[PDB]
Amino acid sequence: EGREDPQLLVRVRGGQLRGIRLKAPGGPVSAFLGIPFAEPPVGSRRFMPPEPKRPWSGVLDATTFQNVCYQYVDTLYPGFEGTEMWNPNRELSEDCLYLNVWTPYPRPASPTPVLIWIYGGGFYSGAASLDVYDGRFLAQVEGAVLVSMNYRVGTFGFLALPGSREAPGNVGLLDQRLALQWVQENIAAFGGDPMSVTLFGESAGAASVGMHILSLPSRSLFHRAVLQSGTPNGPWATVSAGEARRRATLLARLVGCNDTELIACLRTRPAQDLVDHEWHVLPQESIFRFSFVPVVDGDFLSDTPEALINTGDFQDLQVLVGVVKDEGSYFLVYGVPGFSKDNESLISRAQFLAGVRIGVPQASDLAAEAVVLHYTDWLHPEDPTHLRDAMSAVVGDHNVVCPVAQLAGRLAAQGARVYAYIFEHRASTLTWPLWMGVPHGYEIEFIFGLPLDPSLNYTTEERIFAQRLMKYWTNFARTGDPNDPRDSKSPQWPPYTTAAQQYVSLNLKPLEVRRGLRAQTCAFWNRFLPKLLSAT
Ligand SMILES: *[C@@H]1O[C@H](CO)[C@@H](O)[C@H](O)[C@H]1NC(C)=O
Ligand SMILES: *[C@@H]1O[C@H](CO)[C@@H](O)[C@H](O)[C@H]1NC(C)=O
Repeated sequence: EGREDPQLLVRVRGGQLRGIRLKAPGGPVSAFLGIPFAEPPVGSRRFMPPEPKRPWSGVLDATTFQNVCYQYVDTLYPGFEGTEMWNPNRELSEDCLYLNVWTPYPRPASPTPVLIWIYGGGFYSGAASLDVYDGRFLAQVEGAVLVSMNYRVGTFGFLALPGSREAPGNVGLLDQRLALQWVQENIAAFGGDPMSVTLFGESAGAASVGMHILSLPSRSLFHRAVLQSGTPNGPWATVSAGEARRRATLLARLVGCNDTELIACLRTRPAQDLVDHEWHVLPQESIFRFSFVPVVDGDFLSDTPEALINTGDFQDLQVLVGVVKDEGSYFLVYGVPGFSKDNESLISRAQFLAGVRIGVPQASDLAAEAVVLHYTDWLHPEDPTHLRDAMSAVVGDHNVVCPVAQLAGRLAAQGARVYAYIFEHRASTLTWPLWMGVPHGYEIEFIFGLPLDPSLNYTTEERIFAQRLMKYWTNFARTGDPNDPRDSKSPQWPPYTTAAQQYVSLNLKPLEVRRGLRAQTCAFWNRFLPKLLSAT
């Protein structure tokens, strides 16, 4: 060193790092990108739980985002920003277990509360390096310490032969957990407070956060959790051990393959062979269903998340949870006939019934009849616009809104302090059609404060709105409460309770308190459907 910038050299358990001074709108931030955190889970290590990064010598350069975990790359709409923005933006590799830290510049004087972001992408895609996960705005404007990590997705992260030694399952969750430990051990070197760690995540990121809550060894690694548009409970976020074994041995067959020999063979396949077949192992034609997800192994997850949230004590827990206005619309273009981004997607009643068998793949004929009956508007049963929106609502309600509603309810009933929102603002810069409303994933760019970036063409009220969201999120990280102690009456954001079931609306207008999270309809999905399904 010597001519280097003195505010960018930091030491962590594995060695010395050199970070980078980054420009944010209102001033500079410190960034430490591509910090190892684990031994490259390649070769004989594929499908295996991660081992801690062996210490290096010299100064590790931490000025750029590292590899993105090997994954399927989306090409439904080549060149279209709306899809490309979620695509990998660094080389795909199995050597991908790296994490990133953003902090104020110079780094904080006192210990600062830490936010840990866990990306979503259905457990088959994702990266902590995407522009919408840029932690520099939260670091500069809120003085937060923001951390985000890569974890293995798809087969690499979730293929399981439960019981086995060489593919125990859930290793992607283990990847996340090791980064949590890493933060405990090392974040003090950046001015972070290991005693104020808040998890937040979206979609499969939210379901991930949720599983850390329900898994003892993770519980000591963080203090508060934010779950955006996802839950550990619900139809897509986990598979039984039987079903995971089924999918693993089927995929093994499709690529050309006693657990040990099976896995040993899989370990000799190019990573792209695994990706090319991972979608061919699903039981039914489906949307919002992913081949390789967290498995109920009786280990990381001691029981189903349903059983765990039903019988757990969450006195210690403060949680923020929410959903967007149109959770389901995004997935319709990815496998429901009639639906496209290039037209208004007005569908027929026939395409609706067909769409329901796809979005509720596990339903008997009677179950599918119930759904179609519930969602049909009997004043206008054949109206193409209503059917289009009912289809979107079916998918949204079954997968997110009702699992979220049920999650808030059980956690509040059992000690947790829970805050709940519905995010209702459609970004002015959105490239998906209007019929999709506010799709899944589109609050993220507001929470991370992207609209503060002059060159982004957000409106001024969008910029002010982003500052509010950043405030709510960072206050909650700081205190377990979204509300500003200073700022009095905006109005206040009330905890969610079984009694009153209040949540707030997040949009350009001020906080408005509403009651009941699709209460009537969630009773269908959460109380009736299960019983109907178990009697058919
Ligand atoms: C929109 O496009 C899809 C796929 O190309 C097609 O199946 C559907 O019928 C179209 N919808 C309308 C309203 O024309
Ligand atoms: C913002 O608007 C300007 C003016 O039309 C345009 O030149 C620029 O490319 C826009 N930026 C983005 C990425 O939307």
